[PDB]
Amino acid sequence: ASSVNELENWSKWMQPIPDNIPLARISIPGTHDSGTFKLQNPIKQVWGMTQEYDFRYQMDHGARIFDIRGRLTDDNTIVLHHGPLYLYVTLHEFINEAKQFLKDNPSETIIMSLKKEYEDMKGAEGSFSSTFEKNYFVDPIFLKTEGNIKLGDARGKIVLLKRYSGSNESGGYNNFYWPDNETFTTTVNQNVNVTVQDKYKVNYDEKVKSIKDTMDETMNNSEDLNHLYINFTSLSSGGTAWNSPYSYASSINPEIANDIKQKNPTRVGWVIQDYINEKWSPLLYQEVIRANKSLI
Ligand SMILES: [Zn+2]
Ligand SMILES: [Zn+2]
Ligand SMILES: [Zn+2]
Ligand SMILES: [Zn+2]
Repeated sequence: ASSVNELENWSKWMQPIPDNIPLARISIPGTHDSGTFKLQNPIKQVWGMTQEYDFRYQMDHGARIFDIRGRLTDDNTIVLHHGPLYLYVTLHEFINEAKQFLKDNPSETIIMSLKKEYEDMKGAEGSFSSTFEKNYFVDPIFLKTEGNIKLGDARGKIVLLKRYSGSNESGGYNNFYWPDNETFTTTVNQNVNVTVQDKYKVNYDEKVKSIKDTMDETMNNSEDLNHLYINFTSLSSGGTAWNSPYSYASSINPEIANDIKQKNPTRVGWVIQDYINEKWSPLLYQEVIRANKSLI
C-alpha cells in the first residue's frame, strides 16, 4: 500500500517510507528558528523573524525538523527566545502543537532541536537541562532510545536533537561539539557520522556556495545510512530590508529548490530553511521531500 505519490501528502509524507530507514538517511525539511512567527515590531522582525506562519502550518507543509531556541525562567519553564527577545511562544506551546500533529498524523515523527538561547532567569530551581528533563522530557511523547534512530521507532513521537549540555536522560541524538559559523564533521550516537553546514553569518555568495557544496556531497553519498547531513539554508540578518532573513530566503529557497529539481537526486539531507511558505517556486521543502522517492 506504499507508492511514491504518497510522498505528495505533505501532512503524511513519511507514511510510505519503510520503518527500517534511519532518519539520518531520509531527506527531511526543517525550519530555522521555528518560533519567531509572532514577532510584530518591524525592528524585531528585520533582525530576528525567520518564519511567517505557526508550527502547525509548518508541519502541514512538510516540515519535520524544528529549531527551538529557549530560555529557562523563574517559573521552571522554558520559553522561546531570539537572543534577549522573548518570542511570545513557549516550549510547551511547541510540544502541544507537535502532539496534535502526531495524533492527527501518526505515521510521522517530529525532530526537535533544543538549544539554550539566553541566560537562565534568576530564581529557577534547577538548570536548563534538568528542568527540561523533569518537566518536559518525561512525557511519553519523547522517544527515549538512541543509536541510528529508525523511522519505525520514531513514528508518533518527538525525537530530540540536543544542542545543550548537561543531559542526564537517554533519548534522541546526543549533544556534540558545534563550532560557530562553520561547516564541520563529527560523530554523535556512537555510530553516526555527522556533517553540518551552519555558516549563519558569512557573505551571501559564500552561503549559497556552502549549501550547494554540502548538498553535492550528500547527493553523491546516498547509500551511507549512518551519516547525518544537516544543511542550513538560513542566513543571519544584516539589519536592513535588503539583507534580512526574508530577503535572503526569497532567492536562496528557489535557487536550492531548483538544484534538487534539476538534478533529481536520491538524497539531499536535512535541509533547515527560513520562511517556509508557498510564495516562491519551486518550493524547497517539497523538492526535499520528493528526494525520498527511491526509498519507497
Ligand atoms: Zn514567575
Ligand atoms: Zn501557538
Ligand atoms: Zn559517512
Ligand atoms: Zn500553503
